[PDB]
Amino acid sequence: SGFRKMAFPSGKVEGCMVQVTCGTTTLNGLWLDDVVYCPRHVICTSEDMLNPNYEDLLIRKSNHNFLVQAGNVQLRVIGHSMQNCVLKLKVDTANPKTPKYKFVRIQPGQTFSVLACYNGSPSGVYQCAMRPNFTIKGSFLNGSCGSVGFNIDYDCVSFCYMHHMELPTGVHAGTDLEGNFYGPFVDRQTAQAAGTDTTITVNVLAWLYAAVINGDRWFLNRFTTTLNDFNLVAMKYNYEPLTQDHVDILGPLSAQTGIAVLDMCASLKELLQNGMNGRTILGSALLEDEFTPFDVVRQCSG
Amino acid sequence: SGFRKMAFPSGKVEGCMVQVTCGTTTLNGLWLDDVVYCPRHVICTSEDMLNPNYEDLLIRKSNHNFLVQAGNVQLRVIGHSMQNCVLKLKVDTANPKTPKYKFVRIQPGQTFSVLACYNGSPSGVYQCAMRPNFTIKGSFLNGSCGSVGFNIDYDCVSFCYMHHMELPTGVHAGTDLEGNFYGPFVDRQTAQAAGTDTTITVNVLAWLYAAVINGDRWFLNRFTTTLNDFNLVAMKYNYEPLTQDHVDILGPLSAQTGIAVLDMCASLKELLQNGMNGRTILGSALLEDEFTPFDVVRQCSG
Ligand SMILES: O=C(Cc1cncc2ccccc12)N(Cc1cc(F)cc(Cl)c1)c1ccc(-c2c[nH]cn2)cc1
Ligand SMILES: O=C(Cc1cncc2ccccc12)N(Cc1cc(F)cc(Cl)c1)c1ccc(-c2c[nH]cn2)cc1
Repeated sequence: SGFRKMAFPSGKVEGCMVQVTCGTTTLNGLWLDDVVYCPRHVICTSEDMLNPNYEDLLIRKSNHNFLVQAGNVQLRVIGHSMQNCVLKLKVDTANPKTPKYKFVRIQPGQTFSVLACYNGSPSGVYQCAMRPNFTIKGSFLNGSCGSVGFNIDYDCVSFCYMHHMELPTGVHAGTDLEGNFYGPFVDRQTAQAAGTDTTITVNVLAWLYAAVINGDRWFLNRFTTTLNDFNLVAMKYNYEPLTQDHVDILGPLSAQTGIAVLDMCASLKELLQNGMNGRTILGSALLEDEFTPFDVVRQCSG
Repeated sequence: SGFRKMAFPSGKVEGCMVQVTCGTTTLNGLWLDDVVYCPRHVICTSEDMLNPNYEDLLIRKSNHNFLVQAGNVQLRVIGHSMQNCVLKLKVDTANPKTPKYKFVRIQPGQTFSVLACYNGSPSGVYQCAMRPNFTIKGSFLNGSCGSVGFNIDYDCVSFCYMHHMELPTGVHAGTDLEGNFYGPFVDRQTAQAAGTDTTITVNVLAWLYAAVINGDRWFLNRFTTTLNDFNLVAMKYNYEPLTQDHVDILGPLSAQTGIAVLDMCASLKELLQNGMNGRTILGSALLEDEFTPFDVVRQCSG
């Protein structure tokens, strides 16, 4: 037992991280098969990033302008194209360490592991969630761009995130592996508004279920509620509206604990309305929304 | 910027995790060079674990009683010895993937990454601290035994932890890689008292420094204090006594932020005496003690 924020093992992804330089700028790339993926603002100078013309900048660029390094082994670029906001550099050598992989575009609420990298060398690994406003609250310094987020199913790495930038508010934004930004964001250094950041209600219910599973029971109460009454309270407290699908997905944990989803909701309503009164739940004095129901099952089942 | 609980990349360790079976019991082993290390209670049945005679159980054991698996590749055991509470099984094959490694015995307060494994297959990775009472608050189900904790310096894996058991209180205990339990603990399933669990004061100061580094300033006050006055408050609140060495080690962060250690202590005294009044620090409503000053520098410097 016990319950921690846990990242996927990062080995399969470590062996695809490469260093990518263009002129003076260096950032991280992901080498899969004979293609390196990386953020397209690698072709910018610091002057360029306020209002870059990516077509015009890329036209001044030849294959031999892209330096791609893999430890000390270094790749010859033979093709280069821009797909939305990513560079796809065709290289002569297929990655011997390519896992079985897939590109996927996750949904707000869903979680993934980030392998934070600098100069193509892995530095650390942590789990984070795609917030409802399509930002992520991560840990990224300059040069981390091109780091990726990913889940692992058995043997298959599903790449969902590539890091592009830090908004002036100090949160983070990036694309899927086809170059489409999550959220309304653009890759120029400007003032960009994220939306209101609501709380991912279903995750919070999953986290309460993990709490009961690991001994923390003090918040189980004697009330029930309806889904609509709970949704009223939820929107009062800027929570995501809870739908029938969310109740379905919480089904398994409801069954293993013997606690009906709607009674967990009554518990959570009482916590939103009264606080926690200085108590703690799984060693936190806040309500945690970064565990999906699948994350709780995978941790509580092995 | 941003600040997260971040684990080392786990690849170098993944390639040493193996499966180890003896009779009916299976757990995880660490294969380095031509030696597999694993917990010695692998030689027990469920009956045996209340009062095991490890010498007498091991004498009924031959090399061919230990099944060591590496994915599907399987190792022939040629030697076996018991060192304190670990089995060292000499195998014919050296691990092609052996990193440069070292065995180290960390100190309370220090942190490491755990690669939680089942049946020799890695499941997840997370960062945790050796508590002052030599337990760790981890995430371990039955079968995780033999999982290891480790730090990485450049290219060198320093193994410090191997997981043996869960105390009935739901916290976790284990050994260094020579088989010496951290803490007063024994590998029999009995009621074992851990000490009082104090808070690792120096880590809390490091975490406040990371907080200021990332924009959270609301807790900087206008008071100062002495080291002895602060130690009085600290022991009132069951904190680790803060020593000159701790002030030294906090030096670098004091310099980068321009905030004198003793003024950070005055801040922390005021937080211990008044709470946080519903505010948050780096997205937590508790005082976090699981970042060492080195962890803060490594995250805030890349
Ligand atoms: O944020 C970033 C990157 C970034 C990401 N993560 C954490 C960071 C931490 C500190 C500093 C930068 C970080 N930017 C700025 C930026 C770029 C955009 F595309 C859109 C926006 Cl809103 C803002 C960046 C991007 C490119 C460059 C650049 C290109 N070649 C030379 N330099 C330089 C800066
Ligand atoms: O705790 C554990 C292991 C354990 C570790 N982590 C998380 C766990 C989560 C759930 C269950 C067990 C977990 N034990 C019991 C135990 C062993 C000791 F050595 C000392 C103590 Cl105080 C307690 C264990 C050890 C060995 C065995 C066993 C051997 N062969 C057949 N079975 C069976 C059980």
